[PDB]
Amino acid sequence: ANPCCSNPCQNRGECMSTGFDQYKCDCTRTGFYGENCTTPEFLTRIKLLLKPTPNTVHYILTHFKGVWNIVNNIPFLRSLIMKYVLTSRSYLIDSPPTYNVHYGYKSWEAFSNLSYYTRALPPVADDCPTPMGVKGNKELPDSKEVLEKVLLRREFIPDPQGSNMMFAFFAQHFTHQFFKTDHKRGPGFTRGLGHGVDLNHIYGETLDRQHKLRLFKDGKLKYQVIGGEVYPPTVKDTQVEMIYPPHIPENLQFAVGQEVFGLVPGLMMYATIWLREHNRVCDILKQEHPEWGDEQLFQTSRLILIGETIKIVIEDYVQHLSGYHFKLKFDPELLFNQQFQYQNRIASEFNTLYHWHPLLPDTFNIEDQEYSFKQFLYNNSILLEHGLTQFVESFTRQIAGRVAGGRNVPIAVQAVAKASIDQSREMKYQSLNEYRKRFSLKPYTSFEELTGEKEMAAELKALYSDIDVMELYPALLVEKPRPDAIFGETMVELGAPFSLKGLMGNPICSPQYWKPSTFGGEVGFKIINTASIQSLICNNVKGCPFTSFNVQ
Amino acid sequence: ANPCCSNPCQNRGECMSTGFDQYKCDCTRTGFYGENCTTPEFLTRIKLLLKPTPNTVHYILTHFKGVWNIVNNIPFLRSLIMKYVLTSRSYLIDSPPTYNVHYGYKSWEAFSNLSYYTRALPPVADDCPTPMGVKGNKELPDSKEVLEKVLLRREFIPDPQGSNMMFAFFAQHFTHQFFKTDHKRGPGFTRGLGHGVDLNHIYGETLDRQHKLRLFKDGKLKYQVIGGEVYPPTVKDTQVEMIYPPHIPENLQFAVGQEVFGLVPGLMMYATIWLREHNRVCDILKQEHPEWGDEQLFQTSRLILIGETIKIVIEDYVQHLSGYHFKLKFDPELLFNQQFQYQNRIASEFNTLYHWHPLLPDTFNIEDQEYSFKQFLYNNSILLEHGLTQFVESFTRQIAGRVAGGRNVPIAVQAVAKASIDQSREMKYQSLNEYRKRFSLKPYTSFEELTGEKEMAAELKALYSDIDVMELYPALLVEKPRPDAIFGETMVELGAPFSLKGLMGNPICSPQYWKPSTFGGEVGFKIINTASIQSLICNNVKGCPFTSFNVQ
Ligand code: HEM
Ligand code: HEM
Ligand SMILES: *[C@@H]1O[C@H](CO)[C@@H](O[C@@H]2O[C@H](CO)[C@@H](O)[C@H](O)[C@H]2NC(C)=O)[C@H](O)[C@H]1NC(C)=O
Ligand SMILES: *[C@@H]1O[C@H](CO)[C@@H](O[C@@H]2O[C@H](CO)[C@@H](O)[C@H](O)[C@H]2NC(C)=O)[C@H](O)[C@H]1NC(C)=O
Ligand SMILES: Cc1cnc(NC(=O)C2=C(O)c3ccccc3S(=O)(=O)N2C)s1
Ligand SMILES: Cc1cnc(NC(=O)C2=C(O)c3ccccc3S(=O)(=O)N2C)s1
Ligand SMILES: CCCCCCCCO[C@@H]1O[C@H](CO)[C@@H](O)[C@H](O)[C@H]1O
Ligand SMILES: *[C@@H]1O[C@H](CO)[C@@H](O)[C@H](O)[C@H]1NC(C)=O
Ligand SMILES: *[C@@H]1O[C@H](CO)[C@@H](O)[C@H](O)[C@H]1NC(C)=O
Ligand SMILES: *[C@@H]1O[C@H](CO)[C@@H](O)[C@H](O)[C@H]1NC(C)=O
Ligand SMILES: *[C@@H]1O[C@H](CO)[C@@H](O)[C@H](O)[C@H]1NC(C)=O
Repeated sequence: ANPCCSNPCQNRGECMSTGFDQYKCDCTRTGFYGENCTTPEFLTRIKLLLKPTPNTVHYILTHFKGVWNIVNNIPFLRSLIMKYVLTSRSYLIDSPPTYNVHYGYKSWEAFSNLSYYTRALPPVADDCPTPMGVKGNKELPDSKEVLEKVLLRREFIPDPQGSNMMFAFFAQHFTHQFFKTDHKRGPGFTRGLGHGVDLNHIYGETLDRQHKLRLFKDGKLKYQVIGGEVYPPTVKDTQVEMIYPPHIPENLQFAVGQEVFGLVPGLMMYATIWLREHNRVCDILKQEHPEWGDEQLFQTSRLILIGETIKIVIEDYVQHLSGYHFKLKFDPELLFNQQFQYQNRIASEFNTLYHWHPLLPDTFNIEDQEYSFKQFLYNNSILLEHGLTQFVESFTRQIAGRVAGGRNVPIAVQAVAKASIDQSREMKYQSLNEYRKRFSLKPYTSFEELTGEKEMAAELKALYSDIDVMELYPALLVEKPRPDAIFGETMVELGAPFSLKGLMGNPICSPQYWKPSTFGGEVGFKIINTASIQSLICNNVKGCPFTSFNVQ
Repeated sequence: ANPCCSNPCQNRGECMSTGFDQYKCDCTRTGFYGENCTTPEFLTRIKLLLKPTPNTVHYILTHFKGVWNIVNNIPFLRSLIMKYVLTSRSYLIDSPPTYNVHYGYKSWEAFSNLSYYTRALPPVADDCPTPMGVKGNKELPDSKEVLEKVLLRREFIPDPQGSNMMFAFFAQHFTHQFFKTDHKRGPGFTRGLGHGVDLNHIYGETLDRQHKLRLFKDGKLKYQVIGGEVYPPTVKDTQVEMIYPPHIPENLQFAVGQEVFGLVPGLMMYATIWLREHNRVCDILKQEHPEWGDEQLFQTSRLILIGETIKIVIEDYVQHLSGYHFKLKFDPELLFNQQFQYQNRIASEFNTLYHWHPLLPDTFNIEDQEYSFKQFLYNNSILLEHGLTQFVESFTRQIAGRVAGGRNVPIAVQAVAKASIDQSREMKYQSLNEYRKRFSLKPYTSFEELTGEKEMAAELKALYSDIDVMELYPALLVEKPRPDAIFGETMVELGAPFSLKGLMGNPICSPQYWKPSTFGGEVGFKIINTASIQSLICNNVKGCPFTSFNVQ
């Protein structure tokens, strides 16, 4: 019924109904005009001939390594390239945010209600003839059928970029501070009201939780010493709610910021490392400021760890997955003379694309042992048995799975991969091609072009009929990877701008925050600016074991 | 004890303790260096020798009528000048925000907790020897004494600028959407989580309250007809909580967005006008979009009214209190190529300086009647008796009281003016001169330079002894006003930046919002852009009576 169901507005034009069977396209500031904002202005014609494709740019960043090695060693040259890539990755995100699962038009409710994930593309209206709007059939192909045919893992396909379990678990741990779906409400709702990197997965979402986690001495978090090693406190000791199955003994119910971090020992490992990191910084700050109270030590350390997190995420985590020869740089100063909004809102699509479950192995290898999922899940005994050092050493050695390329979702979490598909439909996601146009990519003209092969393509062809009906979530997982890369084109081009706004949009990056006195002075500022995944592990894990996000 | 108690760091440098009896100034990006950030850098002396004083600028804006009349009728020039005021007023407010009542240093608690008012200056530390830091006596002079001797009104002092009661009530009605102190928590806490122009004073702070106030047909608000006139609904009809003395009959308990608006017929006047305006826009929108449902009609109307509000606030309200001959202009497009943060946090000091109770007359004059405060307060019968048209005609004629210049606070609200003193101290506000310095104003060298006279001046001298202990709030009401103006220098120079952030920081002013489709097309857009206090009253008040913020 709705005349905007076909999404006729192109180039980010906005559709608005003007009657029961007529629409209008607001082409304001798009660089295009006409009934569907398709005919381009003069200056835009120039842009479209001067800008290279993402793949073109990806090739350059992944080749000419000898050249990039020269760039990386000339500070001013490195800063200027980083400056460019920063601002080029910026025009794509609505900030302040716009739509959400309940609002396909901008509303104050959509802007003001922090309980919703935001939305890169508005939902397909409820009164549309087909799930993707007008194209395709009345009902979408069976999620089970999609899942079993092109997503499930036959045999393990290792990531060619060599991502390890330190990478996979860091990904899960890091992202789960802002991907926290409130299932009571629905899939388009979040419990992470910070909408970014606030480290609530360490400190708790609410004040009441943070206080129960706090020692209230020297600014530290409560902790216990098992054997001679520092571990999170228990639920029994702190009364902070954690999600554990009932058969788990009270002495193994470790209590941390995020309620769900008992699920995986790989999560608990990072929670443990970061807990030690917080208290280590507390000692450093106390030594610098013997006049400080508990509250200021706690607050300042938190700001520093927020800083370390952003640093490590950009210069180690994203550095690895990007595969770029260019050496990325965390430096808020690069934005101080640029137009940029120091705020962020977590997009539902960011959450959806970040379901990187194929990363997981069939078994978890920690020294001698090979644990299955059922042995691993909710088992913190394993962390105690092997200790932090063995965990880091083992995780650094174990290869993770490829995400794109299709058929790599471990069977153990098949219900999750299915849920991602159904909840995407439930939230009325537009099609894959709709999202590609929205992030300035050319739409796939066939299923074979998407996969880069033939068997999965034909398998999808018979399910979806039309390529413009292909769904976003299954696509990125089945998408033809870049050469020897973990991710395909759509994954990177969607995830990058979302991620940037997450890290860079943090208030500590704003000019009035990014100064030494914010962070207790020069030594605290130095902690943020010299942080790395290796230093994080080296300062808090006994023996200073080597680590990286890739297999050596 | 705290070595930063004396506020040693100048030019917006940040003080930090480096021990028990030592400190350090963070001069980052201040344009100054040295121990106390006082010796200017080279480029800084230029700026200092090239910028005029606020008084110099105010002079030029309030004189040369003839020249401004030419500028006003050259859209190019007018727009160019507006852009320049817009930016010259936007380097003063910390955005994202920083300090609050509980945090004299930056912390994640102060940033993320939306229940606090933010603070333009950090609070004086608790362990400081004196309320102002180190200057003055152990205890501040009796607030009752300061109240009586320099604040309370002897006889009514009219505003030379000719501000009327339409202005006074508009100031009270408008600002009370973002000045909503949660007295359960303390004076440093707000109930206005939107922290700006969200029109919650019409639609309610929460969803539950909003839905109770809605008619759920044609996007409209609930209302009743008394006589032949449209009034807000009642408490029995909507079940929304209102504040009313127990003797108020049920049929007079009017339910509006702000729970306190039933205490003043003046407030109830604007609540009624704005309620009518919303429903009016619903009629227009439904006509344009017969295919739209109740929800979209309501949300779009709300966005349009927010826009109308900002438009009227800038070009009528602020236009009048400014006294500028230059025609101010509401145009978000003027910021699009500038650096500007589309966000806002309501400062405690903005709240304090906006206590304009001297505006209130001794009696409220509606036609033949002259009501006292007792007769006026919580008396909605007065509104029903006379009607809206007469309210408008009368309040347009009645002069408001001068705010600066001392001794003009009506006795009926002496407890209010005193509370502003007590609560300022309770919130550990820094001194007047500190705030002047903070906002690039030269410190007053004597109590007589502050007041411009001698009797109040000496009166304050015997109370505060040193002018560097003069408190912010009483100073604003006792300050030497600009020539025949309602306000003094300090009032305007603190008020402007805060007010700007509040208005222009609204999300509807962001590039992605400021377009026709956001407001239902060119027609809804046109309602914002042609809005005025006169058209607001003309469209919604029977007989379309003349109105302005100035006595004719
Ligand atoms: C042993 C390892 C893992 C297990 C058992 C697991 C299992 C699950 C389950 C059951 C859910 C749905 C829970 C719910 O919605 O309440 C989920 C969601 C999710 N998973 Fe995993 N997962 C694992 C590893 C990972 C990894 C390595 C990533 C890397 C990015 C990841 C990304 C996500 C994301 C982004 C969500 C959505 C979370 C939300 O919105 O609340 N997971 N996972
Ligand atoms: C008949 C007229 C008025 C009366 C009886 C009145 C009375 C009061 C009272 C009793 C309070 C304290 C409320 C509380 O502590 O809970 C207050 C606060 C305040 N007043 Fe007024 N006032 C009037 C007019 C005005 C006007 C014309 C302005 C112009 C700006 C104004 C500005 C304010 C502000 C900004 C607050 C702080 C509000 C908050 O934080 O909740 N008032 N007034
Ligand atoms: C915003 O800050 C306020 C002030 O601390 C927080 O309020 C307190 O909450 C704790 C329990 O969590 C109570 O014990 C205190 O009495 C509260 N303070 C009061 C009543 O002034 C509030 O929790 C913060 N808001 C959020 C959302 O964290
Ligand atoms: C954000 O929007 C959600 C969705 O409407 C609101 O949740 C509804 O709130 C009402 C109360 O007014 C409840 O009756 C419903 O059960 C809620 N629905 C869902 C799906 O949760 C929520 O109240 C809004 N948040 C704010 C702060 O206004
Ligand atoms: C699946 C993902 C693909 N890409 C990701 N993120 C980036 O590509 C990305 C960042 O996250 C980012 C962070 C800080 C500054 C700049 C960048 S980036 O240029 O957007 N880029 C590498 S996540
Ligand atoms: C007591 C007050 C004194 N001044 C006030 N506000 C202004 O002076 C002011 C605005 O509020 C504002 C609004 C929108 C755009 C620009 C301006 S302003 O230049 O900061 N100015 C007149 S409030
Ligand atoms: C209007 C109510 C006046 C408050 C009563 C206390 C007055 C004490 O104050 C005195 O009042 C006189 C009156 O103008 C002034 O001449 C004095 O300077 C002042 O000190
Ligand atoms: C605009 O889109 C409609 C609907 O998809 C299509 O039928 C029409 O041909 C397009 N018109 C123009 C001028 O591009
Ligand atoms: C949990 O892990 C421990 C590791 O010591 C293992 O012995 C045990 O079998 C596991 N429990 C389950 C239920 O798999
Ligand atoms: C800096 O300020 C302190 C505190 O007011 C003062 O004692 C000191 O003399 C100042 N130092 C300089 C170099 O101005
Ligand atoms: C209420 O207002 C009426 C006029 O409508 C007035 O006569 C009466 O005195 C007022 N009530 C009080 C308690 O002052």
